[PDB]
Amino acid sequence: MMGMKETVSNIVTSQAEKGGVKHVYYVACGGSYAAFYPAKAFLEKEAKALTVGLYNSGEFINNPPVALGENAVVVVASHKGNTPETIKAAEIARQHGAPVIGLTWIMDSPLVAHCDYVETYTFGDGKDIAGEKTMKGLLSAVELLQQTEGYAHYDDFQDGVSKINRIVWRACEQVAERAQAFAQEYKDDKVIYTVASGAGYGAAYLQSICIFMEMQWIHSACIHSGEFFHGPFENTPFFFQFSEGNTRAVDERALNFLKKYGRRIEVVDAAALGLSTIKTTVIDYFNHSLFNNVYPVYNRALAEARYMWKVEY
Amino acid sequence: GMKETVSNIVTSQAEKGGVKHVYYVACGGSYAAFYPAKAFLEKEAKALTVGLYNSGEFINNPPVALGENAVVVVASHKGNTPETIKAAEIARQHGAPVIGLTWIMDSPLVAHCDYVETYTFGDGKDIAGEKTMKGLLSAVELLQQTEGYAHYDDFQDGVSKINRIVWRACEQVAERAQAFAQEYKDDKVIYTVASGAGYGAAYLQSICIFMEMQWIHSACIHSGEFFHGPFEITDANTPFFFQFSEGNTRAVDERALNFLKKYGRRIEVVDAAALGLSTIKTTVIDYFNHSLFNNVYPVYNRALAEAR
Repeated sequence: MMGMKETVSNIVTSQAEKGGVKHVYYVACGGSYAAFYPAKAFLEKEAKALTVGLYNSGEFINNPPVALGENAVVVVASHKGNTPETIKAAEIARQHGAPVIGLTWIMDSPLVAHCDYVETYTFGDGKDIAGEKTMKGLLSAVELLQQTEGYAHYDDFQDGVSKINRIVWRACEQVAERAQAFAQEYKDDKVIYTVASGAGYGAAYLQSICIFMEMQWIHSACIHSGEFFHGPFENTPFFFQFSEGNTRAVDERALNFLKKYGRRIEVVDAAALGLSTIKTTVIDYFNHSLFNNVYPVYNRALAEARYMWKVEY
Repeated sequence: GMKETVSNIVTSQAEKGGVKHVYYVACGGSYAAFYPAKAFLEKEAKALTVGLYNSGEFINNPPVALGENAVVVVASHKGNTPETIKAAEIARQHGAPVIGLTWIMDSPLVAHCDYVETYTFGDGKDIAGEKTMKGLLSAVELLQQTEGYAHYDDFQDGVSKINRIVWRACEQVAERAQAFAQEYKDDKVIYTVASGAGYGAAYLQSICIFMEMQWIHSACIHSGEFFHGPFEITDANTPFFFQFSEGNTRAVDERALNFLKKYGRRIEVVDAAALGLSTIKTTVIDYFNHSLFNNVYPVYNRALAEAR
């Protein structure tokens, strides 16, 4: 909704006399780091005069970019608003004169004292996807772009935000039966690989981790689809995220390659889960929200079918 | 010279609005070889953008900034990788000058680029001129010849020292690598740990342990991401190959190393500080971790293949 739009115009206004916004930095740890992958992929694809950088909090605070200053905006995210590195990150940005936006569920958290602006997001079961953390990240990018250089697909993006909640809740319904089978076939497999490309790749990275948290044997690789174009194919099975949008052809090629070597593949296809009502101008950017919110159906069924590391959302 | 190549590009593009975007595009080994170039531009540049792309992702979803104000650096060892050739074609179609990096000067790749730079390869190679260092030199020249780079001479000092550093280092670790090869011949997986500009070296060493061991392709673990659990500490008792870097991310590495010791894990520590990297000035030392680690691992990996 209207929070991000207003935050960003505040920033645009405030920095206009100092040469404007030229750099965006997404800084987080844990699951928040993966969840900003769509925003980076957006600005890399769509911007001509905005740099984007995606940083682990620890990297950021020990090795801040030279361009960190009054022409930069820093978006940080911490679920509980208590992540020391992320807090320092916000601190270091303010010391350099960069406006900071914080994403948190907790408005009273220590993080809030170190951000010029705070945006919150929906969370938990039956959340409205349109306002989820990943979507606020992306909306920061789309507004920063819209309000500095213009974004030709702004309306199509809002259309997409208006459709994604219903798409996602219907899709969780649609995969319940299949989720059952899935957990039958895979409950004994010790390791599983995930495969993805494009703006949704972060969601497959997180799925890799949910798996390791379940198996507790070896942290799986998350493999980029583009590694399955050519032989040689260098019995672990594959959880395949089949994207909609401009990297669908990369994924299709990879799936065909995996089929040819007779591998075991669980395919989750955005095209078959209702994502295709979102226009092709912007659909790239909604794979994450889809996959990230459908993989729980599969994970719960995997857990029902047979070291406690508390993850950072 | 990468210097003359970049000079020629800055010349040709000045009328078109100049160079504002750098794209590194490759697959596999080549992709991770460009990680330091990415880290360098992200750290040091104020005007230039930098993007590191898998070839198949680049040709299927090219950025709208691909254009007359972009320079594309592709790399293909043999110069035949179709996706990498396609990437060069797509860039040329958009008016982006292309620099090709290849070992084979006639290869097909050369025909699809505006400029071709080669690098040293194989046993007995000069590290100053290897693939990663040519990647980095493209970035240092692109920065220096558009915006100015404050530490250009310190970097060139660095380049003049790195070869001797690596050769000495590889002789220095030879004994310990023998030992190590005993203790580790019976583990189908070992993890790698790293951070900062030389993280690509750890990614490549993960591929090389998958190459040698072949059981499971295991995570390359960004040092930062242990205190944001889960942490890869389970019954499997997977050992750790630890890259202890010098420069701005040494502190992140040290904190990761301490963590693993608290879980009494089995850790082979390769420390840049004990391998002589510190003659390079601290202003540029971050960018030479990769060339050190990428070239010391073979000593260990060769002695693993030995005791097997």
